[PDB]
Amino acid sequence: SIQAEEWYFGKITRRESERLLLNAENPRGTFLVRESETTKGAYCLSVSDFDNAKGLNVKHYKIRKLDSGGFYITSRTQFNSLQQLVAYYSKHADGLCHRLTTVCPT
Ligand SMILES: *C(=O)c1cc(/C=C(\NC(C)=O)C(=O)N[C@H]2CCCCN(Cc3ccc(-c4ccccc4)cc3)C2=O)ccc1CC(=O)O
Repeated sequence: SIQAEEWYFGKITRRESERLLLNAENPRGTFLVRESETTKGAYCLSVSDFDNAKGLNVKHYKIRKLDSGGFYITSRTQFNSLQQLVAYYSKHADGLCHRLTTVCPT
Protein backbone atom coordinates (compact mmCIF):
# COMPACT_ATOMS: atom_id res chain seq x y z
CA SER A 1 0.00 0.00 0.00
CA ILE A 2 1.42 3.29 -1.12
CA GLN A 3 -0.41 4.96 1.79
CA ALA A 4 1.99 2.94 3.91
CA GLU A 5 4.96 4.30 1.98
CA GLU A 6 6.88 7.00 3.93
CA TRP A 7 7.46 8.85 0.65
CA TYR A 8 3.78 8.93 -0.15
CA PHE A 9 2.56 12.33 1.07
CA GLY A 10 -0.96 11.76 -0.22
CA LYS A 11 -3.06 14.83 -0.48
CA ILE A 12 -0.64 17.73 -0.09
CA THR A 13 -0.54 20.62 -2.56
CA ARG A 14 2.12 21.50 -5.03
CA ARG A 15 3.04 24.64 -3.02
CA GLU A 16 3.40 22.64 0.20
CA SER A 17 5.64 20.07 -1.59
CA GLU A 18 7.77 23.02 -2.76
CA ARG A 19 7.82 24.57 0.71
CA LEU A 20 9.20 21.21 2.04
CA LEU A 21 11.64 20.58 -0.83
CA LEU A 22 13.08 24.05 -0.98
CA ASN A 23 15.14 23.53 2.15
CA ALA A 24 18.91 24.21 1.76
CA GLU A 25 19.58 20.98 3.67
CA ASN A 26 17.99 18.87 0.99
CA PRO A 27 20.49 17.19 -1.37
CA ARG A 28 19.55 16.66 -5.08
CA GLY A 29 16.94 13.98 -5.50
CA THR A 30 15.08 14.57 -2.24
CA PHE A 31 11.54 13.55 -3.14
CA LEU A 32 7.90 12.80 -2.35
CA VAL A 33 4.90 11.40 -4.19
CA ARG A 34 1.57 13.16 -3.76
CA GLU A 35 -1.80 13.11 -5.48
CA SER A 36 -2.05 15.35 -8.55
CA GLU A 37 -4.06 18.59 -7.77
CA THR A 38 -5.87 18.44 -11.12
CA THR A 39 -5.73 14.98 -12.66
CA LYS A 40 -7.95 12.46 -10.95
CA GLY A 41 -6.02 9.20 -10.45
CA ALA A 42 -2.62 10.60 -11.40
CA TYR A 43 0.17 11.49 -9.00
CA CYS A 44 3.09 13.81 -8.92
CA LEU A 45 6.62 12.94 -8.08
CA SER A 46 8.10 16.18 -6.64
CA VAL A 47 11.88 16.24 -6.70
CA SER A 48 14.46 18.63 -5.46
CA ASP A 49 17.38 19.71 -7.67
CA PHE A 50 20.34 21.97 -7.49
CA ASP A 51 22.65 23.47 -10.16
CA ASN A 52 24.68 26.63 -10.39
CA ALA A 53 22.18 28.16 -12.91
CA LYS A 54 18.94 27.65 -11.01
CA GLY A 55 20.26 27.04 -7.49
CA LEU A 56 17.90 24.92 -5.37
CA ASN A 57 14.69 24.16 -7.27
CA VAL A 58 11.85 21.71 -7.62
CA LYS A 59 10.52 19.69 -10.59
CA HIS A 60 7.22 17.83 -10.70
CA TYR A 61 6.61 14.73 -12.82
CA LYS A 62 3.26 13.25 -13.58
CA ILE A 63 2.92 9.57 -12.71
CA ARG A 64 0.17 7.76 -14.56
CA LYS A 65 -1.60 4.64 -13.36
CA LEU A 66 -3.55 2.63 -15.92
CA ASP A 67 -6.69 0.62 -15.09
CA SER A 68 -4.69 -2.08 -16.92
CA GLY A 69 -2.29 -1.97 -13.87
CA GLY A 70 0.92 -0.23 -14.80
CA PHE A 71 2.47 2.88 -13.30
CA TYR A 72 4.79 5.15 -15.31
CA ILE A 73 6.10 8.66 -15.98
CA THR A 74 6.81 7.67 -19.67
CA SER A 75 4.65 4.96 -21.22
CA ARG A 76 7.79 3.32 -22.62
CA THR A 77 9.00 2.49 -19.06
CA GLN A 78 6.29 0.97 -16.86
CA PHE A 79 6.07 -0.63 -13.48
CA ASN A 80 3.89 -3.10 -11.67
CA SER A 81 3.61 -0.82 -8.62
CA LEU A 82 4.43 2.69 -7.55
CA GLN A 83 7.09 1.17 -5.24
CA GLN A 84 8.91 -0.46 -8.15
CA LEU A 85 8.80 2.79 -10.06
CA VAL A 86 10.32 4.63 -7.06
CA ALA A 87 13.02 1.91 -6.71
CA TYR A 88 13.93 2.13 -10.41
CA TYR A 89 14.22 5.96 -10.44
CA SER A 90 16.36 5.83 -7.25
CA LYS A 91 18.96 4.00 -9.42
CA HIS A 92 18.45 5.67 -12.83
CA ALA A 93 18.13 9.38 -13.50
CA ASP A 94 16.87 8.72 -17.17
CA GLY A 95 14.84 11.84 -17.93
CA LEU A 96 14.57 13.05 -14.32
CA CYS A 97 16.46 16.02 -12.92
CA HIS A 98 18.31 13.57 -10.63
CA ARG A 99 17.91 10.02 -9.42
CA LEU A 100 15.67 9.81 -6.32
CA THR A 101 17.78 9.85 -3.14
CA THR A 102 15.94 10.42 0.17
CA VAL A 103 12.47 11.07 1.35
CA CYS A 104 11.56 14.71 1.88
CA PRO A 105 11.54 15.88 5.51
CA THR A 106 8.12 16.85 6.93
C1 LIG B 1 1.91 15.99 -11.17
O1 LIG B 1 1.18 15.04 -11.78
C2 LIG B 1 1.97 17.29 -11.81
C3 LIG B 1 3.15 17.47 -12.57
C4 LIG B 1 3.31 18.51 -13.52
C5 LIG B 1 4.55 18.59 -14.33
C6 LIG B 1 4.91 19.74 -14.99
N1 LIG B 1 4.17 21.08 -14.97
C7 LIG B 1 4.61 22.02 -14.12
C8 LIG B 1 4.04 23.43 -14.25
O2 LIG B 1 5.53 21.78 -13.34
C9 LIG B 1 6.19 19.72 -15.85
O3 LIG B 1 6.20 20.45 -16.85
N2 LIG B 1 7.28 18.95 -15.46
C10 LIG B 1 8.46 18.90 -16.26
C11 LIG B 1 9.55 18.36 -15.38
C12 LIG B 1 10.95 18.53 -15.90
C13 LIG B 1 11.22 17.80 -17.22
C14 LIG B 1 10.43 18.37 -18.40
N3 LIG B 1 9.04 17.85 -18.50
C15 LIG B 1 8.81 16.95 -19.71
C16 LIG B 1 9.38 15.59 -19.47
C17 LIG B 1 8.96 14.93 -18.27
C18 LIG B 1 9.52 13.69 -17.85
C19 LIG B 1 10.48 13.06 -18.65
C20 LIG B 1 10.94 11.68 -18.25
C21 LIG B 1 10.94 11.30 -16.87
C22 LIG B 1 11.53 10.10 -16.47
C23 LIG B 1 12.15 9.25 -17.44
C24 LIG B 1 12.06 9.54 -18.81
C25 LIG B 1 11.44 10.76 -19.25
C26 LIG B 1 10.93 13.73 -19.83
C27 LIG B 1 10.40 14.99 -20.26
C28 LIG B 1 8.07 17.99 -17.48
O4 LIG B 1 6.96 17.42 -17.51
C29 LIG B 1 2.23 19.44 -13.67
C30 LIG B 1 1.02 19.33 -12.90
C31 LIG B 1 0.88 18.26 -11.95
C32 LIG B 1 -0.38 18.30 -11.05
C33 LIG B 1 0.00 19.04 -9.65
O5 LIG B 1 1.15 19.81 -9.54
O6 LIG B 1 -0.70 18.87 -8.69
